[PDB]
Amino acid sequence: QFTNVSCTTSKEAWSVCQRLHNTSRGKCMNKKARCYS
Repeated sequence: QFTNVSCTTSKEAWSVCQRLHNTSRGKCMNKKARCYS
């Protein structure tokens, strides 16, 4: 239940946490998208 996209800013990839699962809690690391439901 994790994503493997590319992220830099923790606001960018919040429509990736929505469309995959059904949440709006998400932060990313150094280089990749993660989700925090």
